[PDB]
Amino acid sequence: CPRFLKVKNWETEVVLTDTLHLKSTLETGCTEYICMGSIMHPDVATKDQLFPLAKEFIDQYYSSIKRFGSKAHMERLEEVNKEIDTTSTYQLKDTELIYGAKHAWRNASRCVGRIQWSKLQVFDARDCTTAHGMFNYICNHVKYATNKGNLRSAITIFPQRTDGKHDFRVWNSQLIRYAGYKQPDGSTLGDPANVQFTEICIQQGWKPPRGRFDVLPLLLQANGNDPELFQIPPELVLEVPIRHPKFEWFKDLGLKWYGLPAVSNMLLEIGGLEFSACPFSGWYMGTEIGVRDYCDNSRYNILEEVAKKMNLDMRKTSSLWKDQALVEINIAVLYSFQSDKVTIVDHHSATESFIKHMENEYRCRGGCPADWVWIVPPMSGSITPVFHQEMLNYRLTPSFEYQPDPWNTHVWK
Amino acid sequence: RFLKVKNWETEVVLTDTLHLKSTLETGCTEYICMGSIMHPATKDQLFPLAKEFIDQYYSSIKRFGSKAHMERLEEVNKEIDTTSTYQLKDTELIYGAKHAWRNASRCVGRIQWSKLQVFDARDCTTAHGMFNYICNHVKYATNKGNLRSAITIFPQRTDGKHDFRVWNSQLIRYAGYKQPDGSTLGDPANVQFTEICIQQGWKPPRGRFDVLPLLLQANGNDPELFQIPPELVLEVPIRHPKFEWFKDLGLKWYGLPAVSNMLLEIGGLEFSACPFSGWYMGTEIGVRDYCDNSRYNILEEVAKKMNLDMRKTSSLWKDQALVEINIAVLYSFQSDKVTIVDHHSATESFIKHMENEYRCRGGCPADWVWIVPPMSGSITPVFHQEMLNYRLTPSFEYQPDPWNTHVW
Ligand code: HEM
Ligand code: HEM
Ligand SMILES: Cc1cc(N)nc(CCc2cc(F)cc(CC[C@@H]3C[C@H](F)CN3C)c2)c1
Ligand SMILES: Cc1cc(N)nc(CCc2cc(F)cc(CC[C@@H]3C[C@H](F)CN3C)c2)c1
Ligand SMILES: C[C@H](O)[C@H](O)[C@H]1CNc2nc(N)[nH]c(=O)c2N1
Ligand SMILES: C[C@H](O)[C@H](O)[C@H]1CNc2nc(N)[nH]c(=O)c2N1
Ligand SMILES: [Zn+2]
Repeated sequence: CPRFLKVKNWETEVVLTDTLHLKSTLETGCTEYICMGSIMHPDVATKDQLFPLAKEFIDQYYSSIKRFGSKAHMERLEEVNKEIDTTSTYQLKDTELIYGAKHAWRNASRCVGRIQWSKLQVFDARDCTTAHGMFNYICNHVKYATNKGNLRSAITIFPQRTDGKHDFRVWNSQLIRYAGYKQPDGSTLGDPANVQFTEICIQQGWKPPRGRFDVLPLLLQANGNDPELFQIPPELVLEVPIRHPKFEWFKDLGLKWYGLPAVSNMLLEIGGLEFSACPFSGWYMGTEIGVRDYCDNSRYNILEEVAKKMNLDMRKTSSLWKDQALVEINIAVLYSFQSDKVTIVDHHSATESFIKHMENEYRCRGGCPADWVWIVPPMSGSITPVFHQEMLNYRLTPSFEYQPDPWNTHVWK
Repeated sequence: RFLKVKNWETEVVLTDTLHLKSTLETGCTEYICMGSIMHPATKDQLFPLAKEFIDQYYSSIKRFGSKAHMERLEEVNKEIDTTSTYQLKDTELIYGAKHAWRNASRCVGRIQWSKLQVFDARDCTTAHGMFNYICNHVKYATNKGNLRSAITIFPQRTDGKHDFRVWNSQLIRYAGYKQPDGSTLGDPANVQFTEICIQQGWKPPRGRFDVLPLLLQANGNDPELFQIPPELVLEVPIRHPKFEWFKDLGLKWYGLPAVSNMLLEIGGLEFSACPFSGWYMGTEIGVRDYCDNSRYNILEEVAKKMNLDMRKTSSLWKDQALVEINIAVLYSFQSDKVTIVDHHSATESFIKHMENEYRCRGGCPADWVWIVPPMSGSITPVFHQEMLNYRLTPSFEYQPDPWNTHVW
């Protein structure tokens, strides 16, 4: 690879220079002949594989604290090396854990919210042993991050992987999600994205309310044991009823959403260590709710019912009735969250912040990995400043990664 | 190896085998993806490129290995020997031009690819000749509003010193003027080209919708100015089906989108002047050609006349105004019987095209970054469509602006 890569902004003509890509680690999926940039997703590590991965991370940490090559740096290297030799693994210090988690976010090429990356509250849950203890940690996480509507980003980090047979997992994809119920007639009640997980919960003993907005229980696996169900205390689940500043009939749709987006199915890799349970949360960009959660056809799919109440012509697509209704839905979502003093960011503000963040990273870090396909919002893309911004995508470590769904791999006891 | 693409809305999986037939670079590597970067001969190089193209042409007409195929290969071989180049047959020229469109990974309009009218202008020698061919193209493609895809192919590059170039980026564009008080009258994308026309003797009317002259370079000579006869330039006044004040904005656009600055590569030959045209997707006018900050930038006025609260972005006043502008554009073209497609219909057609291509061809190279419309992305079917991007030839390529290379 060449040592400098240039990215241009075609709206502003600003040209930036990336050198950070020289530190990229794993693969993108692309090759010289094919680009897989729109592909969504393109038995543990041995002693020999772990040594270089740990040294690389330790070097990076000590370089970040301006202590590279110091006595403490060399001692930490040797202590890690000894520990890998005699135990086939090692343990991160709390400082390294915190640094690692913040940098996995800083490195998340698909995240538009990264201007916030250094303000992450990291909860160390590596002393957890049981699913009840996981539940306690997750409740405290949710209560802290929710903060009565003044949301704070947070991550809770459960014990790392050992042999792969003792994994901690949150079986939920997000901590807070609504159930979906497949009906005998083919229709779906609630959130259609969640039918499979909902059926699993019912098999594990969940008694479903069978409603439109039923918060799913947590399904929590500790130390490789079978997962266990826990109901989140409903007073910890902050929710926002959706109304519209102009359309009085919009409240009659009976819509609401929860305030806290919290991803719980990803894997945090730090120094070759694998944290298979690391729920993290921030706050919503409006379009995540208003465009996707409500208007995706395979989701709540309310565009038609909003358009009908707006009395648009729905017989020609060229009336753009869908686009009109989509904007009004996203107006209502932002207005409902702001009126209830629950933190939310519109896509204009978020993308402008991300451009400012990206420019600072280029100037201070030598680059900023970004996945344009994900960074550009799902509505009004070209009137946001990221649409015109060329981006380089590459994988830095520490990182968040996808992992298989645990019901596909779990060996039931 | 076979590759799969999933649509996450329908869960349809397609299997791509066609990418195995690509040879040019994408710009990405195993470690860096450049999927959102806009821009990432001799005898000895030519014959393999010619052989490959002849091979795929005689394979496309089910006469691979025929006597006609062998003789064509020998004919081309001898011709590169004695002249350092060769000439395409008419049938080959048409095949290569349709397939360059078919292979254009950034084009959502490719369902039409095999209905392309190909105008052979390889006998052209002067800018007056180019002007004639271009007027005939414009008149044919416009067709009184029933727009027809077309491409006009001028002589191929020879020694790089005698290139044919259309200096305009599009055949029909409005001028942009650097206003002394700071801003820009007309179209701000074309300010530089507008000044080169004035520098070449063009008398600007200095309006908001002044059609630029053609600036045409034949055989490497200095380019020459021509005015497209105005009866050939179909325009649409933009009005709105419900907002009666919208027509008072004074806006109009031309009906014919016609790219004139790209290079057509066929069998190793380079056609540096190959203007091609189709019809508009409405967002091309109404999102980009009006609302880009570096373009006409009329969102504020529309939102103003709509009495929208513009004090904070979270009112989404920009998004509301954007939709109404695009409603008006579609309404206007349709009301004037000028061919236009909305981004919902266009992306539907492209998904159908993709399925067609995977079944008959083994894949379809597609550039998600460019295929997804610049507004309402995820309520179109292409947003949820995984795509593989790879470079097949014949192809359209970018080239440098002539005013950076030409010696006067
Ligand atoms: C603080 C406010 C935040 C905002 C506004 C935000 C915004 C977003 C958005 C809009 C996406 C794309 C969502 C989608 O379409 O699925 C995303 C993805 C992502 N975010 Fe952030 N995020 C925030 C916080 C965080 C935090 C705290 C972390 C981790 C420490 C994080 C890590 C990620 C990752 C890994 C992805 C990729 C998700 C995937 O590939 O499925 N984000 N973010
Ligand atoms: C017939 C109706 C057509 C429609 C609706 C259409 C639509 C589009 C759109 C929306 C783009 C995005 C480009 C941009 O945003 O600037 C595009 C790109 C492109 N189109 Fe099509 N197109 C059509 C016809 C054609 C024809 C006839 C050709 C060639 C024979 C062609 C070749 C291309 C190429 C090469 C690009 C890539 C341009 C670039 O890389 O800058 N298109 N098309
Ligand atoms: C920490 C964080 C903050 C934030 N703001 N976002 C995320 C992204 C992950 C995510 C979490 C979530 F709780 C809901 C969605 C949106 C729902 C779905 C997911 C699918 F991609 C289509 N919809 C957009 C996406 C993470
Ligand atoms: C043959 C053809 C048909 C069609 N429908 N489209 C194209 C795409 C190229 C293009 C040509 C054109 F004559 C006007 C635009 C307006 C778009 C503008 C250009 C600028 F880069 C920012 N906008 C996106 C774009 C080609
Ligand atoms: C940075 C990015 O590559 C650039 O803005 C691209 C993005 N996608 C696009 N898509 C289309 N259809 N047209 C464009 O001009 C662009 N510009
Ligand atoms: C096929 C395509 O990769 C897929 O629809 C992606 C596109 N971009 C996205 N961008 C975001 N932010 N979130 C998504 O879920 C997706 N989905
Ligand atoms: Zn790529």
